[PDB]
Amino acid sequence: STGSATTTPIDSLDDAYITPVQIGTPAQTLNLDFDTGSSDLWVFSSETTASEVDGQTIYTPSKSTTAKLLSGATWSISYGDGSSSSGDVYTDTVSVGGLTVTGQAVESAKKVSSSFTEDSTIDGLLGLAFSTLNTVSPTQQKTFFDNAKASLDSPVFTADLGYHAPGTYNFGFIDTTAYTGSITYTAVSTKQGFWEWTSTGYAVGSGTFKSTSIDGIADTGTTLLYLPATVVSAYWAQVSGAKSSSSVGGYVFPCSATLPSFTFGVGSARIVIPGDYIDFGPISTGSSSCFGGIQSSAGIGINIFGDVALKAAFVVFNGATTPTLGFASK
Repeated sequence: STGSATTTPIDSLDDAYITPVQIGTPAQTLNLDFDTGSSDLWVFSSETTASEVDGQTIYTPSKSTTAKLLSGATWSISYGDGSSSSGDVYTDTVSVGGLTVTGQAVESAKKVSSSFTEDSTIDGLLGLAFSTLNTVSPTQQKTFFDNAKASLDSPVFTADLGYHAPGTYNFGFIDTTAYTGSITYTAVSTKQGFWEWTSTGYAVGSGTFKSTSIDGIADTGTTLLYLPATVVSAYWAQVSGAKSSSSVGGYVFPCSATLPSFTFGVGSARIVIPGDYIDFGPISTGSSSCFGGIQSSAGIGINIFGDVALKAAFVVFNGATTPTLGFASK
């Protein structure tokens, strides 16, 4: 079996992407944030504190003839940005782009943090990291991809995120018309539960390539690219007027600037992030200071290849027995 679904930026900065998911019988379609950095499928629902819902589409398990409560199950999750949610659990039928899993754990939110409430375009998350991160207790639950893996023509999904444009998540096949050249594959460590790999280096603009190992995670659920302070400083040093601002929480730059590109290594291969992709716009409506899309990871604990990086490539999340990651230019 295979599945294929379009994913669409939620705003003009590509802060996140939403993908339509069918839950229950008859289908209830919700637009979820596919996150390779987490492993919970959770949705706004009929059980969510009413004050904390503001425009999202909710899932009503009582309207779904295939929904069954997972007795005793609960869940609570906190994300790297400080947001958080929690609630109880149903199993129900879930389909993505024609691909159907029966008995998927659909985690129903009783509580969401303000940031989720304030984002009326994201009805929940569908996590695609490794199931060892799933927060359901006392019985940990499997991700959508884990549940579907056996039935897929190939045990893989791919991420083809667009720059200011829709893109695609494919399950179970490689679309050889979606990229150029060849796919470079690279080793993955699952020991922290993430799609964790090691980039071979970077270059700034037309600068010479610097070979150095950069351990990090491929994470569709993070907007920006978070790298070590040395790398990030070398980049922003090439933008006149750029500076790191504690008040704003990161590197900012003159909105009048033309940004240089950033290249990251995948083995012997090279992925180029156009400079335009690093511009996340005024820090406030009307401001002439713009927020940078490459930021330091020194206050994270981990380097994050978020959408700023992943959307410059076609990305194969290979869930074979030995997981690997593959990157191609497009």
